[PDB]
Amino acid sequence: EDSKLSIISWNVDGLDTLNLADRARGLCSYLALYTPDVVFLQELIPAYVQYLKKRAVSYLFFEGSDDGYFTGIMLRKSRVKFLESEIICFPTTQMMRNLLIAQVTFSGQKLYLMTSHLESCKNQSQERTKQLRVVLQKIKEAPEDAIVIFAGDTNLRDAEVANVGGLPAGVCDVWEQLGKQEHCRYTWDTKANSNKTVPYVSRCRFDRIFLRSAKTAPPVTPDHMALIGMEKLDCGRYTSDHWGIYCTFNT
Amino acid sequence: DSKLSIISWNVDGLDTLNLADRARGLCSYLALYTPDVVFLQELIPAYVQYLKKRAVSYLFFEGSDDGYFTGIMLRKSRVKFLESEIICFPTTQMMRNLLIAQVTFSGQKLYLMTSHLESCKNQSQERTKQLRVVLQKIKEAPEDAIVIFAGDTNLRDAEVANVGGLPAGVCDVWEQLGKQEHCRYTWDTKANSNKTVPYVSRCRFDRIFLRSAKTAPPVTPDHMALIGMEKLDCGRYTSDHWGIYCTFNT
DNA sequence: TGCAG
Ligand SMILES: [Mg+2]
Repeated sequence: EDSKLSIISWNVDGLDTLNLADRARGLCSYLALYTPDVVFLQELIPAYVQYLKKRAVSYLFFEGSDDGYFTGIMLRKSRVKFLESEIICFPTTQMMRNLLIAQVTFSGQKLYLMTSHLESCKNQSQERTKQLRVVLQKIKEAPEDAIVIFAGDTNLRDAEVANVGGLPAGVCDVWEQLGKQEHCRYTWDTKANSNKTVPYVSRCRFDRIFLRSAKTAPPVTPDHMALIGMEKLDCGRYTSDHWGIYCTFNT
Repeated sequence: DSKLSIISWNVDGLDTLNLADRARGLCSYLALYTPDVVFLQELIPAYVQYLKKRAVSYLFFEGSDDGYFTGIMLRKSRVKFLESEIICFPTTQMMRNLLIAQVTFSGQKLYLMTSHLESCKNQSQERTKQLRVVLQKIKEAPEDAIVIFAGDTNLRDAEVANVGGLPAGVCDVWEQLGKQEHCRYTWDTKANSNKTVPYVSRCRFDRIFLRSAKTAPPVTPDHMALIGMEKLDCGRYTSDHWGIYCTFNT
């Protein structure tokens, strides 16, 4: 339906150079299939984002850096009006992580769109938790008339959100709100996804979407979510070692 | 014993306190473990001078001729040498490089490699550029060789994930052996008092990467232990690092 | 040549 917002969030694994060009074409095929209004990307590198800017011309692009690897937000120009953007630094990151924000108008409503790729690996629980607190604070404090959508690769694992006292009042995790469905829970699954070779099997819900409605208007609900990218491409590999999330909202 | 054995150890040659007593310590380990290959980091000329005098069962290759540098020792009775080379790391600020010795071990070609990757927490950028060079050389090594890289990589787990992980066919031996808790940390300021610091840091800097030969059945690691975790007569440890002893099913 | 849980 028309006023329904659609998004894709995906860590595209730009740090994996193997078949990277073919995999960027694969990403583009999913974007053409799903025509999302907003795309939140992690682990872009300059060659990858240059390619997307050549192909996905119906989108406006914002990046979290100009070199190394970084996040991106793409906004569908026919659907989403860009207002302003900013980058918030993570003071103690060892991995150049940060918080990229874009404020936009959509369906007569202000949206505050955010993405990050939180500090990586089990052993970085402490720094990752520090960054999570910064993200949740920015969600809470965002302009009262805006719907806030954070979507990114949080690297979060069991009990790390519980250990900060859970999500604050007014903020939900979309996968939780849609019923905690096993069918679309794990976004990183090394048994199912053969892109990285690993000594031990694991399944984690690293990619997450957090939603806050406007404080001054009726709340909106998520509609549906699905994991995407579970097809192999012509080159015999998946688009990424992560599955993407496609999600719609009742805006 | 058909099993190949190695020791890898950063000897901390930049710490000159009790250096002769500590080299004697290392030699005691070599006499006990009689490894087929020793991969050493942070040798200095005084140190390697001592080792060459004592460890007469070994053929020595050194990664430089002054300052501090790496070395590979080959047990002459077990390993036949073929050729060696040094790959330069163009943007190192610490004279780091990749030292490679190709050898045969009862007829099976081994491609032996060591490096001391750029030091310090804040050098992740140059360290990971060097790691990429290492992993590329392991991937491209001759199909008929078993590859063993062992060195002081100064790596943090995320730095490896952040280059895309280890390439297919390449494993980290400690991971492959089950991520065992008591042979995990190789630089541990709580357990090792040679460095006087007021904080606790426990790091897995010393690592071994293994690739099989296509021309032979796959190689698995057999057993690993951390060594050097006892004080010498002088009241210091052999190094601020623990050494790694490891065997392979070859 | 500054952890992990
Ligand atoms: Mg040192």
